[PDB]
Amino acid sequence: RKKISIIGAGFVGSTTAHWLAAKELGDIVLLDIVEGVPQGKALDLYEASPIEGFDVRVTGTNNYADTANSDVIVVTSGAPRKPGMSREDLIKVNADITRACISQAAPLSPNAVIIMVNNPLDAMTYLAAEVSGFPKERVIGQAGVLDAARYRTFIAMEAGVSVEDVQAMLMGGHGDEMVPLPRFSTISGIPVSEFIAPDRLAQIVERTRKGGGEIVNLLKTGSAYYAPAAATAQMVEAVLKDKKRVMPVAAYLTGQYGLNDIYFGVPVILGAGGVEKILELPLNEEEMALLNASAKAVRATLDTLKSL
Amino acid sequence: RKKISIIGAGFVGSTTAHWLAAKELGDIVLLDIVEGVPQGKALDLYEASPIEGFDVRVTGTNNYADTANSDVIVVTSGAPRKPGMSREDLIKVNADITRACISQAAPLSPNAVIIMVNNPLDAMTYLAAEVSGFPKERVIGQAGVLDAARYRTFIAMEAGVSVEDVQAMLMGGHGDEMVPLPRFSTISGIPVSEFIAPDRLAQIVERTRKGGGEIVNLLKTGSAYYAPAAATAQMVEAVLKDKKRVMPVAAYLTGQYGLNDIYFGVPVILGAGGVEKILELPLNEEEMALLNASAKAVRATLDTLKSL
Amino acid sequence: RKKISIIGAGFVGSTTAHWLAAKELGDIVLLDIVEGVPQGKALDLYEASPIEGFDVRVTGTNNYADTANSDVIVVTSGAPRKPGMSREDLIKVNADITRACISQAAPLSPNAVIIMVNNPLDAMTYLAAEVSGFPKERVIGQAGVLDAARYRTFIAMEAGVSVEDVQAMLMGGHGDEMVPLPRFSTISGIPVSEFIAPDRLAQIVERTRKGGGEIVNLLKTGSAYYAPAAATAQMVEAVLKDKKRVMPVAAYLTGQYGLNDIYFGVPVILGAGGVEKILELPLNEEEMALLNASAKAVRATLDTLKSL
Amino acid sequence: RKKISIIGAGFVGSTTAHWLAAKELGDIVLLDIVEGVPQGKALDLYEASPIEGFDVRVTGTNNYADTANSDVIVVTSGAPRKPGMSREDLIKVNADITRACISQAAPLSPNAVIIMVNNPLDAMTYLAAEVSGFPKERVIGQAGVLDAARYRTFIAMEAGVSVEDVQAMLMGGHGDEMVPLPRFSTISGIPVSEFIAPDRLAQIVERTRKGGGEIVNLLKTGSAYYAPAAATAQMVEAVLKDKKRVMPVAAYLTGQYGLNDIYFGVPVILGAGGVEKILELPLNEEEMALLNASAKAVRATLDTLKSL
Ligand SMILES: NC(=O)c1ccc[n+]([C@@H]2O[C@H](COP(=O)([O-])OP(=O)(O)OC[C@H]3O[C@@H](n4cnc5c(N)ncnc54)[C@H](O)[C@@H]3O)[C@@H](O)[C@H]2O)c1
Ligand SMILES: NC(=O)c1ccc[n+]([C@@H]2O[C@H](COP(=O)([O-])OP(=O)(O)OC[C@H]3O[C@@H](n4cnc5c(N)ncnc54)[C@H](O)[C@@H]3O)[C@@H](O)[C@H]2O)c1
Ligand SMILES: NC(=O)c1ccc[n+]([C@@H]2O[C@H](COP(=O)([O-])OP(=O)(O)OC[C@H]3O[C@@H](n4cnc5c(N)ncnc54)[C@H](O)[C@@H]3O)[C@@H](O)[C@H]2O)c1
Ligand SMILES: NC(=O)c1ccc[n+]([C@@H]2O[C@H](COP(=O)([O-])OP(=O)(O)OC[C@H]3O[C@@H](n4cnc5c(N)ncnc54)[C@H](O)[C@@H]3O)[C@@H](O)[C@H]2O)c1
Ligand SMILES: O=C(O)/C=C\C(=O)O
Ligand SMILES: O=C(O)/C=C\C(=O)O
Ligand SMILES: O=C(O)/C=C\C(=O)O
Ligand SMILES: O=C(O)/C=C\C(=O)O
Repeated sequence: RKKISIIGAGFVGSTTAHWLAAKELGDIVLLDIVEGVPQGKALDLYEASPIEGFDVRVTGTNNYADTANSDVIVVTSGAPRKPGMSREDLIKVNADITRACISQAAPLSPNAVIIMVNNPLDAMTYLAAEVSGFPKERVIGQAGVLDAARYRTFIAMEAGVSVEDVQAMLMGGHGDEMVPLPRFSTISGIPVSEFIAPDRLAQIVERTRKGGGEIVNLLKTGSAYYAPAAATAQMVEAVLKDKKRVMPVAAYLTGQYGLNDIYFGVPVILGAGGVEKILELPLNEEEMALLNASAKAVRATLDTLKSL
Repeated sequence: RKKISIIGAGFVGSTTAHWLAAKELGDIVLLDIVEGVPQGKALDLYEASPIEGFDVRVTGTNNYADTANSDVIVVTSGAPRKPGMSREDLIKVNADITRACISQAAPLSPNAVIIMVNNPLDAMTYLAAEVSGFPKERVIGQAGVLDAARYRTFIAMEAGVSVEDVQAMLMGGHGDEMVPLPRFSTISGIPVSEFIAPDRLAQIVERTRKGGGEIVNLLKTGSAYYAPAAATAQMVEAVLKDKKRVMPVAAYLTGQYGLNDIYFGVPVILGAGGVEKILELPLNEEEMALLNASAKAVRATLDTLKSL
Repeated sequence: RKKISIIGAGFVGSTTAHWLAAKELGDIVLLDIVEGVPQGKALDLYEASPIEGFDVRVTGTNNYADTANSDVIVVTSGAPRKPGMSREDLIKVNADITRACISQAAPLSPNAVIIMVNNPLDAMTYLAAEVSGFPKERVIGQAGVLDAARYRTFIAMEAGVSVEDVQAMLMGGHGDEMVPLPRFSTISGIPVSEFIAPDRLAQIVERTRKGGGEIVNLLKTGSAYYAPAAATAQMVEAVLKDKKRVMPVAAYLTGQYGLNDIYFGVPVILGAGGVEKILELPLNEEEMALLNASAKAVRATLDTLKSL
Repeated sequence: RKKISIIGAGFVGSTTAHWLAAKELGDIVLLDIVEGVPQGKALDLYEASPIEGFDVRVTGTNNYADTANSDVIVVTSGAPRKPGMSREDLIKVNADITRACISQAAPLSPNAVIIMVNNPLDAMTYLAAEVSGFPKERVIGQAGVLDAARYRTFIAMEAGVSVEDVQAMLMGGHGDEMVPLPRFSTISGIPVSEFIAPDRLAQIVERTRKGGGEIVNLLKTGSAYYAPAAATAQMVEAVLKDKKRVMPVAAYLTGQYGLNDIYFGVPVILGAGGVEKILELPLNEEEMALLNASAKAVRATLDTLKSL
């Protein structure tokens, strides 16, 4: 069977194990720094297997040796934000955690595809690629799938249609300057502008950018995990099943969109080899302007990163 | 449980029972004019239930009384074409069969949504609405979902991407003058023209229009059933689960696109109440020209219909 | 669509919503007394729908009016236990909570099947039946499905076989005195005693009885929720899809197994009408002695309850 | 991705592809000797993928070279029987077909697990093992899963319970002499004898034995394929996902049940390595007498085979 290791067994990591288990994609290893917690969550989920009918070994551990030879490594060990904070405010604590986790896991699974989740996403993904030394196509960050999912959900709710018929591309860094692309969003191939008024669509674009913060303010003691885990699981599935999915993920740019040496949310074809192709869309002046402002925000986090 | 009756237990009807059973949407009644055949197919499929794990009663019958109080009626009793024929060539034989089936089933399930499949689709759907006297929104024809699925498949194959990320709208009568709409087709919200060259996309549009005939010429003894059944099942699912799907189905027009008193392949929101809304797309001159040529072909079949 | 209301949006409640949404069984209403929490978890789960592909309306609320006319009501509002604590220790606190919830929800959904989860399970289910005034067969408690799932997981691990081929019955109150039944345990119809030696099987039985405590000790801050939620969801599903599942649940007894006027873990047929029939197994002397011991335990908590 | 080759694109073969595609287990290659037929069914099934949402490459062919390096090979190229005919009557025709297929496919996929379906099952599986020269544990026949499924369906119908809670073992050759085992039949761990009276259970056992004939008489033009295909697919799945399923299949015996040098229906653990272990049930006098009768039947066909 395929092997998937999830580093960090908190809200997002455990929920990610849940989505993956139900899919019977492969055996799962939940690792954490806290003793007992990952073992308990993995056993609890494993005990659900006879009810749901999936044959997947789910095991909790505190030892990186158990993650050896994984096909995919998911990183969800970062600290989450609380109300009033930005994802960037977590960069110091999480840079340390990320370096720690990647330095230990990466060497044990040299052929794995690493999927970063820790925030600030784009910067943490860059760090992981550096600490691991893995081919850039095998180190990606999850962010766009979740952001576009929030957008797609708001459209479905607004238009009163099935979430199964809404598609949307969203680019940029996983933050406030995120760039949802209405012009690149459709319902069964039909432009969303044909279903929703411009002013209303504008409010949806804004709600999408502040979507993470909306949940943080509701939960008050933590951030989102159901959709984030689903998004991560979808990317894991893309790799394990070599589905060649077209989705936005933080990938390493070498000139696309006029950007070099940076991890940025861009449309890619994701498969068994990780990022198999970075797509270069014909954005207009307004879109490019928003994208550049996003690339600037991301570069800003990378500059903070290098000063740590 | 919900009840679904499938009139005509041949290739498309039985395959449709298969797709539906696996979804555990409701009990299924397979009716046919031939004795034994529907009973055998329904029992064979029912015996697969312990293996797959679905609890759905699947029963074969030769008596319309068994289809009483169905939530959805699927009609697949028409004769299929052989190599060298057009769907229109079946209108005489199938007009009789359709009238026969609808006159018997419709009265027994007054609250059902009828989904026609018999070819020529648009004309047979018009006939069914007339013979049944049901509210027009509850009498629809399956055709666009299948046509757009063939198109979406060719795009996925051509672009080398996941079929899960391809969306496409296709309009018109279910025939040679069918109108696939490249401008209304995307991959994760991105126009298909960004993935495929115009000349290649043109060949795909053509293959889509002649897609049914392609299979007929390969099988030689019959026509397609796997995709047609999937398409039909998806529409059944849309109604039973009130999913508000946006898909192209033959619906009754009263002025949309400048067309009145005709069943034509158009984009609709499909739910528990059947067609809950007919969408009017801003087609350009070239598209409207193709659509009108299609509306003309359909009107031609309706004129043949009235002379029977 | 069917409507499911979950009272108590904590670990089990929210996780049950997750399992339920993935099955697209109906719209879900997550209610809690803490403001924002349910709204946040519901929105988060909702935003995952475009990724997973399920059309389910998940709404969080602090108002019981929103639960009106539900097909099923799940009660997961009770306080969980902390390490070194027995489920019975929660009786006073959870009796007040359970009473408050049932009294506000029952009147608004008179035709609903109530599934209790709050511990001590058996006594809370009884309290629910008494507060709702509902037909006894429409007020049941989840416990046996979870306990049996743990038991099945253990034997699957021990024997090295698929969890899909392991079934087992388990009876009694949800506590240390529960009674797993090895004699009524099989692997593809074959007695488990053929796969696991008596000594090891005895250990598995003991682990099952202490299974809940095992998780609480590992997590230290709370109790299990992945399997507990999957169990609750399988019961909700049995009801909504009228599957006629044969499973152990807490049902009201009037003489079965020689027990009367008590909610106790017994095998039943679960369907749209709730408990449609209580099965009466031919237990031997060994098993009955265990069952009677468990009954005395449940009776004791019932005595504590009636005296609160 | 995993690769599955189906030799014989008829009713069972094509239907197996359908069940397999829906599970997204791997790419499927449908091979047939008749030109166009496999290509047509494959394309048709492929065109259904955008509707169902599975990324599976289904290719039809008339060239064995395309089956090279498959993980699993399904053999469904045998001629089916017509009413008033026994499965044994197909031995000469199907021996030539089976021989021709195996000799061309085996060499190209030396690491594959071969699953025989052609009737007479037991004798064809033996012939396959002898022609391929493969390890006996990697050449098995489908029969018991189907027979047991029918038996389980009947008891589910009779008892009025979910097909998900019914398990049963069945042994022996795939024919009139097959041996269902009521003693090794349970409903959620409870003996079926507790649900169905002896007289009725005896009728169910008889129906199971004649189950295949029942379908052939109803269809008149061919034999079953929905359950047969689901059975074959569950076995393919057990192998590809290394599930360790406990199921009856035709395996090579070297003394188990006192039988040697014969492929016979026995319970096994099925996983990535094929038959990983043959279970030896403690059968009583009644059961062994039946098993020995069945063994003599299979041996007889084996005698006919070796003398062809
Ligand atoms: N779209 C996205 O990219 C996205 C979405 C949601 C959350 N996130 C981010 O993901 C991270 C996880 O969020 P969460 O809510 O699951 O948090 P959490 O606090 O629930 O879980 C993090 C887990 O990591 C563990 N941990 C800490 N240091 C570790 C180390 N060195 N090694 C192994 N495990 C360690 C903790 O003990 C904890 O169980 C946060 O940084 C959050 O902001 C990103
Ligand atoms: N996209 C579409 O709309 C679409 C796709 C595929 C096929 N079709 C059409 O659907 C029909 C069915 O195709 P098929 O391949 O399943 O054909 P088929 O010949 O396999 O099956 C038709 C079944 O109808 C039964 N039948 C005939 N008269 C009947 C009557 N009066 N009452 C009840 N049953 C009766 C037959 O006995 C037969 O079993 C054809 O007309 C075909 O062209 C439409
Ligand atoms: N029967 C079983 O098999 C089983 C399995 C697991 C847990 N349980 C029990 O289920 C209960 C819930 O466990 P948990 O881990 O989810 O706990 P939790 O503390 O995470 O969640 C309980 C939720 O109830 C809410 N709540 C409290 N009073 C309320 C009221 N009056 N109305 C509405 N909501 C209210 C809280 O605010 C909280 O969100 C516990 O009593 C636990 O012991 C039973
Ligand atoms: N073991 C079971 O439980 C079970 C269940 C059902 C059917 N069967 C048996 O399975 C076989 C297939 O049944 P069916 O209903 O699908 O039959 P079918 O006639 O529909 O299909 C057989 C296919 O094999 C093809 N074929 C013939 N010779 C070939 C060769 N040399 N190479 C490649 N393809 C070749 C045919 O052209 C045809 O498409 C029969 O022998 C039947 O008795 C076994
Ligand atoms: O807002 C957060 O902190 C986490 C969810 C996200 O990254 O969108
Ligand atoms: O071509 C046919 O006759 C049937 C398939 C379709 O209607 O596309
Ligand atoms: O032990 C607990 O408190 C919860 C899980 C269970 O009831 O098994
Ligand atoms: O009876 C037949 O020929 C095929 C079905 C089976 O083998 O059961």
